[PDB]
Amino acid sequence: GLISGISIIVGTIIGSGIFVSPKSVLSNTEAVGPCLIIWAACGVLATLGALCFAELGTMITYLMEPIPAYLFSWASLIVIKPTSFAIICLSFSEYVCAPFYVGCKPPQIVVKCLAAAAILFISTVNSLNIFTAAKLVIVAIIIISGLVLLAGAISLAFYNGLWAYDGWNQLNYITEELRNPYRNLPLAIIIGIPLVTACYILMNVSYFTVMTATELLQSQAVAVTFGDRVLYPASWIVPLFVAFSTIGAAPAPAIIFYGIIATIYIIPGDINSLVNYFSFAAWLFYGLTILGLIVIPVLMTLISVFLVLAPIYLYCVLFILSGLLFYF
Repeated sequence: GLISGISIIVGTIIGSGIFVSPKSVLSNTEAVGPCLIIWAACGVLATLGALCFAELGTMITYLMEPIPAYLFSWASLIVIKPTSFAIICLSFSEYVCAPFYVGCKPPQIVVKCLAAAAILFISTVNSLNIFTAAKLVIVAIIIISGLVLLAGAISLAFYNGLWAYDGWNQLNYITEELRNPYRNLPLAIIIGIPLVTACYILMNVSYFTVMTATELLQSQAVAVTFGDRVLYPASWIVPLFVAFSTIGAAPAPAIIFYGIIATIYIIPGDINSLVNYFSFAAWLFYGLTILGLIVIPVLMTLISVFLVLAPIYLYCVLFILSGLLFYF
């Protein structure tokens, strides 16, 4: 009942963004303490957002909001779904060819063609539970193995930190068929998302006790370097499981259109230039969704407008704010 809903919520939240985010979130904070503080802030922000969506999605059942709705429909077809589809494939590419280049980083040409090949493969397969189980093993191993050896620039940290919390806005869509949403859906979020937040904090401190702060910047795949410095004899299980589960997390005309325009997103943009490109448009419409409810919400709105006006990206406002307004 309740534990099943909690497990389902945890499963759709812990994605392939916990071992890709720290490298980009430490390059902006340049510290360890502020990094964990930003991670906890992102966790509590995702918790509040999911708790608000649990009360906004079960009362109006695009469905939450004319022109704004059209913009959301237009943005979710170019810069939201295809961009997030390319980030998952870029994360899989930078992790399956990382052990091959031990001493030095992999070439940019190799990771792009390998990511493009991964895009065309799953787009063809989809046009015709094992991933979740293997994904939780790495998160459990890194946390457990981390404890046996233990005892402007502020807006980009939120963008990279909130990418790990991907799926907090679609929780009420797959949780209204379990039990009564009276005191079960808001209860499974107020203790389910913070449980992932504490899980992410316990996973981030496992990196700082093995490798120092300066080694995290020059490491594209932070999990493959943690797998050889702790589990030296068995070091191939980390880059294999996180890659076998990443490819799983990633309608014939809809899949083809989502795989064609996603290939042109990895050519001029790296894995870091796309997280701040997707989280910009995503949180822009998230703030409009919270603002639509008002017209927790007093804080969700004041923190969402700051996450958008602080970086102001130039190649994004002419696609979501100019592309459809000429069509409408």
